[PDB]
Amino acid sequence: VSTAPYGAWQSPIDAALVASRSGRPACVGAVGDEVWWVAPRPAEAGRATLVRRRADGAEESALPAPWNVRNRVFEYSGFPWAGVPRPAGGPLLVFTHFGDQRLYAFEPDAPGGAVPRPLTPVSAVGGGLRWADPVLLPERGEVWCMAEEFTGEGPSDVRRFLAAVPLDGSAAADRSAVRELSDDAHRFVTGPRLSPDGRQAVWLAWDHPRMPWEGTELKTARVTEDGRFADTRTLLGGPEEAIAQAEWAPDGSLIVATDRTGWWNLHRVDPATGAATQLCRREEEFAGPLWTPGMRWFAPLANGLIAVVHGKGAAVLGILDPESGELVDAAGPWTEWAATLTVSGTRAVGVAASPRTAYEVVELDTVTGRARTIGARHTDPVDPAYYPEPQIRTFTAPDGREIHAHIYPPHSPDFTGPADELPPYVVMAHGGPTSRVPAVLDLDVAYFTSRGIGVADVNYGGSTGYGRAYRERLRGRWGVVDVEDCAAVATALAEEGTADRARLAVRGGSAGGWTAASSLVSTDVYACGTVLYPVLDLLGWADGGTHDFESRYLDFLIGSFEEFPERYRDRAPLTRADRVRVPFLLLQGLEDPVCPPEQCDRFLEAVAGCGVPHAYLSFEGEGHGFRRKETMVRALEAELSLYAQVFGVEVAGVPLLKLGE
Repeated sequence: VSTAPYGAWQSPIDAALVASRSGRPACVGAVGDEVWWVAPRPAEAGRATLVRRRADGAEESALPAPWNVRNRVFEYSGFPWAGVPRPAGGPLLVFTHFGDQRLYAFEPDAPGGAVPRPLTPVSAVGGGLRWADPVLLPERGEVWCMAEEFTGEGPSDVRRFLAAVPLDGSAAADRSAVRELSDDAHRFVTGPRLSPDGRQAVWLAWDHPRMPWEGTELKTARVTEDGRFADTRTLLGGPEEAIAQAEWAPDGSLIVATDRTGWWNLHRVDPATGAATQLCRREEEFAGPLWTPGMRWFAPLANGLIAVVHGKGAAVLGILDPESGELVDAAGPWTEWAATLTVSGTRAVGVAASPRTAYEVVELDTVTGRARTIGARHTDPVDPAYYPEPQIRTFTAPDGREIHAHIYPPHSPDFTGPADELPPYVVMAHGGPTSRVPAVLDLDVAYFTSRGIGVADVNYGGSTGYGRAYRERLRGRWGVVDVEDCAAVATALAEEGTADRARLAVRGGSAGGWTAASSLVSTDVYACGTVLYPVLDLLGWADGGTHDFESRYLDFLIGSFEEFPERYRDRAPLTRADRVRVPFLLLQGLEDPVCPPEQCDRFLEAVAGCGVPHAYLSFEGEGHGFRRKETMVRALEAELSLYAQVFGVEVAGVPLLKLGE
């Protein structure tokens, strides 16, 4: 061990490694005795593939490049695939290919191998046709899902509805061959979920200016013999009751996750009257913000038990016995489970991670209570001694409010810093803002901590996982609550003597980019900041400047334009861009439909000539969030260079970022 300036420590974790290990298994699902999920392939043009895990442990990608398993529904991508086992010929699968947004069918065990065949037609009107949250119904020769069909050129010139697509491919070039199960009365809808007897279907629906975590309605309809929906009606829910998920149990009962008690809790619902009964009342979340159709936090098992990812703050998979109310959680090293789940037999399969291991596909068996890794088994790319030791902390703000955060002090088995110095700290604001960041192994974090730079990840007011009230703290306060909560954690660390007050950076992407930019504009706490694909121009964003799903998100975040037009100008970072007095780095994807690059262009124009050192790096072929390995490498090394230059520390191995006023 040797002494070296904080930020200058030699680390075995390079940006290429971080990019290579980025992402996680997602949208897990059982298919007969197999388990499938979507996995990232950053080195393969940033595509996502389908991984097939066989009963004997065989685990391989089922689709070669350039097939890309992702869609643009809600511009965040709804559950992109479905599969069913068959007596012969192997399983039948369907997936949405990102390149053309079409739904494809394929049979992995067909002689010759997987050969995707298109099932849906395309459109040149606006954003065309998109599909997601499918359910395969081989008996009807169809796949049922929800669809987006643009009717104009505007971001909100789109209709959504539940559809039935023929599996024989007869609709591949015939829009009329697609059956509309529901009408388009609701702007936003999720895929259908059919009762065991196949006579009743449910789905979630909502409209502007509400986000689903504000409120949603659970729609229902009788499924006729010939596959049509009859007597559609609202079963339960409303503009202030957030129903995040609805599922049919194998016994025919209906279960939903609703936050009527102030927390998302599971309730059994009378399929006719809509009356709900609590199954496990707790001050813990059993669901989360529904950003895309198809998310699953709970899953009913054939034996009557219910698998549930739940918790206040960190969420973990557990098994609930709805008759006794007893809940038993998985053990093992995993401390955080993602919002994806599936069941098979007596087993529940999810995706989880720990501070020492990346997300893996984990199985929990109700018979033994045993949890084990069954996919994407984590191997350490470097000695785990180079990973930071997270400190889950709750800070107390001036008025006594609690602010939840994850602190990652600098950490290395080879270095320690100068006794007369303190480490710089990077304060991170997660995206959303209606979401939460978990405390698990993240090489993006370790990238900095292993070099001697601390990290503070703040789950500021408005974050999820802590009840509707905590989530609602941000309503009408965006630009204030998120900014002040993050700064409170920052100055607290400095005051406590664990972080260098003069070397604090703020960073974040999307909503987090707004928070970072807002922090540099409205406070003078930070020495510099890194802003990724942010919201900077509110007037522009509100004036057809973003995708449909978030086109009225500002109503929640800062108030309606009708009631508070002044905030749209007053709180926009763009408005006071000239108040930024420290260096910053702006990163942007040129194909971003959530935060158009115009946001950055206008901001850069507003700061020109102010004499503030800065840099801008945009990337062709990248949308909202970077997916290509080469992009991430350049973005991460650029961020580190900014910090190296501002914090006054020599950091080679990383190209010197050209900062210009």
